[PDB]
Amino acid sequence: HSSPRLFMLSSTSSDALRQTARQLATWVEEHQDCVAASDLAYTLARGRAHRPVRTAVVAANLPELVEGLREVADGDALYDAAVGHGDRGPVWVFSGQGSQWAAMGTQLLASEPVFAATIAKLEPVIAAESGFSVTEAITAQQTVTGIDKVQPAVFAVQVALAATMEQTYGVRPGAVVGHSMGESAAAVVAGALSLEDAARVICRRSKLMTRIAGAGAMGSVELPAKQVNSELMARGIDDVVVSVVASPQSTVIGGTSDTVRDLIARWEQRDVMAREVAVDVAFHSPQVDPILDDLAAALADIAPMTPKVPYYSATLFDPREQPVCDGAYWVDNLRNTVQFAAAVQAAMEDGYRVFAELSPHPLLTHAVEQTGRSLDMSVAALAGMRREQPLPHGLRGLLTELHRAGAALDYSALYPAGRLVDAPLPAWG
Repeated sequence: HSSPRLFMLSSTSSDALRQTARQLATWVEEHQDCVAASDLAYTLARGRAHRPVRTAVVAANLPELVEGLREVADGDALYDAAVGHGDRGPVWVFSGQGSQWAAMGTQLLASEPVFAATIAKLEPVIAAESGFSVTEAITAQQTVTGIDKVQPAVFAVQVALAATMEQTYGVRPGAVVGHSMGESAAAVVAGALSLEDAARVICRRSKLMTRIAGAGAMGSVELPAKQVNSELMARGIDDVVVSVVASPQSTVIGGTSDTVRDLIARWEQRDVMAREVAVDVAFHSPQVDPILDDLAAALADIAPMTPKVPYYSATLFDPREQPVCDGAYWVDNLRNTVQFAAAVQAAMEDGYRVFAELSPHPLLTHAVEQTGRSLDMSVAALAGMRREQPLPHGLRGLLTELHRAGAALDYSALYPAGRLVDAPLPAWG
């Protein structure tokens, strides 16, 4: 009962939120000997209709909360308004490779039991399929390397993050969007594949890709894909193609190593933001053609299911179409262009405004923001975790940011029981 709690506080403006903080601090200070911290936290979260401008104060005791509330009330912070209306859940974004960092899973294995349980389920599957310990990989002092180790390790973090958010924090996703290998975690979370079949997909596909390691390169350019394709055709280039369409202004090309690096050098000379992407294989190009028949054969036993959650496909030519996640889908997922911008745009057109990337480090937050900006919409693109970020209280911070942003969530998961206290009710203004 003397453990730190999250006290939610909301209003219609930053000034009104400070007035509510001051009014609450005066009340808590006067009634601290009568009110239990658990009851007041329960009342603020489940007994109040959350207003547009939100915040939360963390405190282990009522005098600590009066300090935090008075700190808010005295300050001059600008509290951003929620972009969601609490009607739709968050859209989980599952990015590709490149998010991995050394001992990325250590703090979450200790602080989040559902993260540890999910990693325990995957441990024997990844061991049987890829021949390594995923727990050793995500807790080692050196970052996981080798496509056959990276993909199962990043997928394992992605799925353990989503299970923790739903099981511990009562956050059911409104929709899922995957990018490249991110689609295996998107399929588990959407109910299209079982945890095990999705692990099999990511294990098998990464083992086959080791055969073509070193063949080709990739590059990111801040130009729309129609423009990039026009330039490739104009220059007579057939060895480099558009591999990813990330945003209405961003494109990833892939193909032979020299031509990709030549194009990046040329774009930078025209003051166009261009960067080589660190890759062993040039995916979503003809470089992956040799291993596609073997992949189809490896995934012939994978059992797809009808998605239970809206699944915005970056593989299909219509993201609103619901995937049949069979072996053919995973072959197309590796070979076809990642139509990530089209998938994000479809979700935004359908009303989703809160996006959270469940990955070891954010790779597609800027892409999501760029699509929102193009549609003239106010969206939130959150990061589930960041490289070397302390997580002493697990994912409680991400829950707070989802709440502040206006994502629909089950408040009875974080505040399961308590008493409605006669705490002040600020006027409607």
